[PDB]
Amino acid sequence: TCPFYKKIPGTGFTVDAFQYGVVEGCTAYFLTHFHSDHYAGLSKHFTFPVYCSEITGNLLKNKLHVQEQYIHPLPLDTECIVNGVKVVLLDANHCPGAVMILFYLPNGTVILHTGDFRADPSMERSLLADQKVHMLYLDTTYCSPEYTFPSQQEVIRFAINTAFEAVTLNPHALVVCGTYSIGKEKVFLAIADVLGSKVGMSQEKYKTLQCLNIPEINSLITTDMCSSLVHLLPMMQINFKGLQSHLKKCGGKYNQILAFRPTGWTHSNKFTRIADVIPQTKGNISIYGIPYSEHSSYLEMKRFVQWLKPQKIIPTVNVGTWKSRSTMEKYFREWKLEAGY
Ligand code: NI
Repeated sequence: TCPFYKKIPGTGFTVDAFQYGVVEGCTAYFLTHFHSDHYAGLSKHFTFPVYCSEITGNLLKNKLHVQEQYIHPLPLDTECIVNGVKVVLLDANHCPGAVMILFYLPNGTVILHTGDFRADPSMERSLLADQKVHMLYLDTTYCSPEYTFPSQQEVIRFAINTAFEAVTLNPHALVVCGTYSIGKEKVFLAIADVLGSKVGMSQEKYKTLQCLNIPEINSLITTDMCSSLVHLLPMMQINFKGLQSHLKKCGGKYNQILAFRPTGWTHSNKFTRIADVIPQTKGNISIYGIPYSEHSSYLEMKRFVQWLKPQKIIPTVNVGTWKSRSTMEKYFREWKLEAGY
């Protein structure tokens, strides 16, 4: 049964609630983004209206075979009426196609559902600037002050400089990047761009990327692995055994692998600066874990909330333990006392 924090009061709507069967009272199912913990349950046999971004709706039709007549894509930054309720979709700064949803309830209440997001000061000048928000359904993934990480731009600078040095030292080095979902495409695209190469990958992953409306993509990716020196592999294969096996398959074209695992946070964040990050090495294989996050840090989250000044916060992540829930509530009260709302 569907948990309360997936239900929008005063409407017929749910958010990211496809694994519960037919939800009683639901007339429209919203999907914030195409990540499996959120789409779990969708398939070609789904026959209720699904509301989403254009990019999410391309992935629904092509990857999950949802029939077209049930996909209702909405443009971003545009007031739309759904089953008699005004809604707006906003960019969530998460993975491609990911949105936050503003609901303007018939009684005057305004609710923001962040989906998954990485808060940014640019959001303070979207359509959120223009009215009061009463209730915030908040992505609390990293809601504790230990969670610090660098900007995406610093992490990509590290990656490009590391790859360009290695390959200029050794033109027979292969670069490998791990993936298991959409998101984080800048990692492998920025490295292929500095090297003058396309990114090579499986037909299944090429198919996924072709649904993303990324400009000039035909110029940047390929299924011809032999023509590429940046390869994408499943995240599970980014270990010394998996990479040794891959290097065998390349037929003596290469004699070294430099590999990247874009993690979110890891405890090596609490001690070490990005500049100081080092790989794990075995023979001619090196693996870098790089802290490329598509979720808010603690400080980014706190800034957004202190700017928005909601009357009520409903966390959507870390809600399964009493210790987590008590920790989050304590920070919410701090933020409200410091800012004065
Ligand atoms: Ni996500």
